[PDB]
Amino acid sequence: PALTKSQTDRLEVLLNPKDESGKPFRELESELLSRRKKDLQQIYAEERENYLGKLEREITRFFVDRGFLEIKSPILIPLEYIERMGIDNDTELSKQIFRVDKNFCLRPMLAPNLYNYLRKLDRALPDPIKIFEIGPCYRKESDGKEHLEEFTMLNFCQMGSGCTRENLESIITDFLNHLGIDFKIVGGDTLDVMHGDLELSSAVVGPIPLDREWGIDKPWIGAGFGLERLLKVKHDFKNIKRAARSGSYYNGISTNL
Amino acid sequence: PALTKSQTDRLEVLLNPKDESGKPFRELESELLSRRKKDLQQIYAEERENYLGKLEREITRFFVDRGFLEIKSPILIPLEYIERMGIDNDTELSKQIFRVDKNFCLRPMLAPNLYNYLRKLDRALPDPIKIFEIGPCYRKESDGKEHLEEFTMLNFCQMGSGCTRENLESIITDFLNHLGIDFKIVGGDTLDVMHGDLELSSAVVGPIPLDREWGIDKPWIGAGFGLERLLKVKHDFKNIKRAARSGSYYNGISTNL
Ligand SMILES: Nc1ncnc2c1ncn2[C@@H]1O[C@H](COP(=O)(O)OP(=O)(O)NP(=O)(O)O)[C@@H](O)[C@H]1O
Ligand SMILES: Nc1ncnc2c1ncn2[C@@H]1O[C@H](COP(=O)(O)OP(=O)(O)NP(=O)(O)O)[C@@H](O)[C@H]1O
Ligand SMILES: CC(C)(C)OC(=O)NCCCC[C@H](N)C(=O)O
Ligand SMILES: CC(C)(C)OC(=O)NCCCC[C@H](N)C(=O)O
Ligand SMILES: [Mg+2]
Ligand SMILES: [Mg+2]
Ligand SMILES: [Mg+2]
Ligand SMILES: [Mg+2]
Repeated sequence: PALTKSQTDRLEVLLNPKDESGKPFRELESELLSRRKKDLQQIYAEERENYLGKLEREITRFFVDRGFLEIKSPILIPLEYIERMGIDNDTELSKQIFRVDKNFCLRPMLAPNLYNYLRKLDRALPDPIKIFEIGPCYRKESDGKEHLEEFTMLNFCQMGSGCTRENLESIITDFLNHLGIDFKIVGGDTLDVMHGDLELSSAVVGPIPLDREWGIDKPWIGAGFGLERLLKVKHDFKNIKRAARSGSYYNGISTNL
Repeated sequence: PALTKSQTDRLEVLLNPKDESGKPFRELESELLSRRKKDLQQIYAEERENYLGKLEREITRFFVDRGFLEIKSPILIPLEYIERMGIDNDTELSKQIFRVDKNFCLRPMLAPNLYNYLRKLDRALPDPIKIFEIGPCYRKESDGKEHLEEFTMLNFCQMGSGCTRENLESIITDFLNHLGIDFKIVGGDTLDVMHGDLELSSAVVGPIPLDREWGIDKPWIGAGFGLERLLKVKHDFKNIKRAARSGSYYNGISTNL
């Protein structure tokens, strides 16, 4: 008669935001099953593009058109970069690092590599230097509703001329308005782009003391966004896992049919 | 008078395939330096796209237009997948795995995830099932002229109808001809796509015994290509490192100016 918690969980997996009690579990499940196969079949026939990939390409076109240089840096970076990022056994991050071998780890952020690119490009390109990168990042997490251990990050930044908070907020605003994501900006000067109680991004207006360790000596602005969180808001997924790289979902549809 | 080996190495770093002795090192280096800044400045003004990223997008459009489903699976996979891929302490791969924690490792290939997608999608999509994925892979290597420890792989495959060697070679041929890469196909049936003595890809025509461990029971074809190797051939880089994710090069130009 009444659906068990476990049965409800299974139904929620097959449930899509677009869908609209009483009937038995087997009926409800068969209904949802035929629907997802249908959605999957539609993707396969018409678009065939992966949400995460499609988003990355959409973000790339956005910044490339706005004068930012597309960067693809190593995902596997030296542990030494962590220490130099000011990540000591005093911050939360220190306990979220996935170590590899004895000298490396999985980048928990894009900052270090972008820092290097800013210093190096400054010697070859005209002010201001504008770069961005979209790629995998890794952190050990306790949560699983707004956090993934393997997520995708977007970090763009400008160094030199025009690096003001107003300009930064202008970029943030044009970006999210372009993607159709509702947000509110709240807040070296630091800002947080929020959607409800979900943190979409953290932005900072430099210069900041840490800049010196990386050979940076000019003002700059920048923000980092989690692609899965943007996907979560846009497609209204209730759980961040439906947007993550995985073998359990495809464009938010359960592959366990 | 004569350039030292070390000076030659430095010049080669700044050297591009398009360029055309006697003069002193400082002169030669200053000449090359102004040239690279120029190239970099041109990229920044006109295109702004990263080679590796641009290639991925070009590969994606290719297969998407040809009916293949774009997949983005986890880069950090379970070690159990390695064992199930038939990778024992009998093969070379067993010694090339980058372990993470006690139960995970960095995917040294895309096979396991794609295997799962084939089994699952088979229950929802019409035959044949066509999928592909482009993403980072990791292997410990002794070489550094044709091997990277962090490289990018493309693996496409079709399961069900039309899975013949002829069709496989046809896909391979249209693909490389599209990218403008010279090659020769040589060779469960297995093929190697070569460029000189450089292995561009390994393709296999199933079914193969390993299929059973993953719940696969239909014929299939597929090939895996290294994106950095394709870039190496296309842009004529002498060293694979100029195409790799890095902080030392950008679209093959040295960032150490
Ligand atoms: N574990 C994660 N899973 C998914 N996205 C993440 C994760 N960690 C960070 N992000 C995204 O990356 C953005 C910038 O990173 P960062 O500012 O370090 O996040 P945080 O401050 O760790 N956020 P949070 O853990 O939710 O309090 C965050 O605002 C998120 O959009
Ligand atoms: N270490 C690497 N660096 C760059 N590309 C690689 C690397 N390993 C494999 N690839 C690419 O991935 C393709 C398919 O993988 P695989 O067939 O396992 O390579 P392999 O057989 O290990 N090739 P090789 O190591 O040169 O003899 C190879 O043909 C290369 O194009
Ligand atoms: C200075 C630092 C590391 C905080 O930020 C950068 O160097 N670059 C981009 C910053 C993006 C905001 C925030 N640092 C993030 O992790 O997303
Ligand atoms: C069966 C197996 C694992 C060898 O291949 C696949 O399951 N899928 C794609 C194969 C691509 C060729 C080769 N396996 C490679 O690693 O590129
Ligand atoms: Mg956190
Ligand atoms: Mg934050
Ligand atoms: Mg090998
Ligand atoms: Mg091979």
